Amino acid sequence: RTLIVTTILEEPYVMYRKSDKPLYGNDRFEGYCLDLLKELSNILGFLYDVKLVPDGKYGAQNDKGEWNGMVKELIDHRADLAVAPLTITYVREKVIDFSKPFMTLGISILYRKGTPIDSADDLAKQTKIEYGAVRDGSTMTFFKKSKISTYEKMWAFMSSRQQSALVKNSDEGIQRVLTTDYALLMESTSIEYVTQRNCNLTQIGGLIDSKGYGVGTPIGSPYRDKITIAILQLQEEGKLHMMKEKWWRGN
Amino acid sequence: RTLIVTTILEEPYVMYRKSDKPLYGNDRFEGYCLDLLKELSNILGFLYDVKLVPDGKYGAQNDKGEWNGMVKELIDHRADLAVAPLTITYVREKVIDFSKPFMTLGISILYRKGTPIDSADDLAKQTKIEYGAVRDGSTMTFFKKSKISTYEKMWAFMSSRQQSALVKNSDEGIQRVLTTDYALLMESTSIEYVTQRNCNLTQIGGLIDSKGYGVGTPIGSPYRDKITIAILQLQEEGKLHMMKEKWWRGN
Ligand SMILES: Cc1cn(C[C@H](N)C(=O)O)c(=O)n(Cc2ccsc2C(=O)O)c1=O
Ligand SMILES: Cc1cn(C[C@H](N)C(=O)O)c(=O)n(Cc2ccsc2C(=O)O)c1=O
Ligand SMILES: [Br-]
Repeated sequence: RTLIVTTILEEPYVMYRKSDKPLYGNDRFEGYCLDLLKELSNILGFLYDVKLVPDGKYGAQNDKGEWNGMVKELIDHRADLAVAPLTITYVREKVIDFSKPFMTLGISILYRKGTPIDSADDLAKQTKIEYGAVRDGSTMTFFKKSKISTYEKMWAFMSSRQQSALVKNSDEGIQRVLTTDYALLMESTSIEYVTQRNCNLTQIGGLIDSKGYGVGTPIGSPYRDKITIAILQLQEEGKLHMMKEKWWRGN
Repeated sequence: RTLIVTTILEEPYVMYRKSDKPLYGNDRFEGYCLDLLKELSNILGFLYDVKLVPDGKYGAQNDKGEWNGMVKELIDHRADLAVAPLTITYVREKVIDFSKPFMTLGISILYRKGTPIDSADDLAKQTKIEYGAVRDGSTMTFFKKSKISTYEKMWAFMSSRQQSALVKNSDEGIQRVLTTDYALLMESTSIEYVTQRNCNLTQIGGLIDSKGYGVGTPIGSPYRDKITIAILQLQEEGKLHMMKEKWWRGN
């Protein structure tokens, strides 16, 4: 069985290689997730074929309980594995299985260096410095659903200054940080990626929530536990660390 | 079925309550893991009986491939679950199953506030400041097995200054930090716990490795996936955050 692997274009996890060389199949891609998949394929001994998810989505549910994205590919048995920056969540675990996480992360703060600011509590109580998140993204939703008083304050501040504090995407938010007095709340993984490439920018404080990216499989898949095993081996042998450094390290 | 839960005395996860009131069974204990277990017991609907592991050990293997600690309790079917600060590792996954992690952590640096020191790379290249770990503990072993050049340098420095840099236990190491020019490499969870209670001490840099604590079960247990589900619900609903703050927050 050649395993069909669903994934999604997302830098630096999955990208088309910058080459016009005759590269076919899996060879057309590169990135953290491609390196992970090679390691998994060597530990477990499976052949695989990478297929980008046709609708370009991660996976969310509608009211009929209909799914889309990589999640739907697994539900329909069109893919055997999903290897992507795909968050392990309660709702998704209802319909697919996940390996244990190959990467842990959480919401954090992107801001300029040299400022007395040290946490979200420092941002919350003031207003001279604007702070927000990408509109309708995982980070905005966390704040909106939060019942922790300090994040409740941060939300009301975002949603009131709605038109200005909530950016359209990460690019815009990053632009806003460099060009004005603004702090972007985003996934720690993304922040590390930007800070490595922008010496004017830095991460503020620690992690605001916690979640992991895991390899998705259909419910009952005999590969899920094997992939957890392989992930633990890679972590313990320092290979996940080097794979992250390979793709994250900047100039 | 009343589930038998193995666990281990370890502050602030599991402690005897400071009371001479007539408390029996599970009521004799308190701590993060007791609160987690109550939440799990309410989400899943199970009765349980907490039993401290008789040999007081987490779980390690000997040459005959014989295990001890909470791991051995699960292997022998004397316990249905292990709920403790028990790290999910490749070797243990060979003999027991684990839920996904309820807490993520990694090795980090405990040091005084106000010093220009910002990471392990800052410690590695110098020698005016001693730095080490608890002798024969998980953190020492990581450095000893490491193939990352910068941690290879940190190890040779520890193992040469062996008699002085490698402390006997966390208490001693913490004492060494407060009373001399020394930095202790220890689990981030433990560091946060100390820093909350010692305003003279602080965490340096980020996480050096990554691992999680999970609930252990025998291989094949029908409770493992249910516990992962409950854990994700608790995380997403901010309950793991509040349980951690309850036990970690200092004066
Ligand atoms: C790499 C990556 C994947 N994903 C998809 C997400 N992990 C998922 O599984 O649906 C994501 O939401 N963000 C964060 C994000 C993207 C647009 S807004 C936003 C946020 O953090 O709010 C990412 O950075
Ligand atoms: C709470 C806790 C559990 N454990 C046990 C460990 N999680 C295990 O699963 O065996 C541990 O090794 N440390 C760290 C530790 C203890 C003595 S030395 C040391 C270290 O970090 O080297 C802890 O702080
Ligand atoms: Br799992």
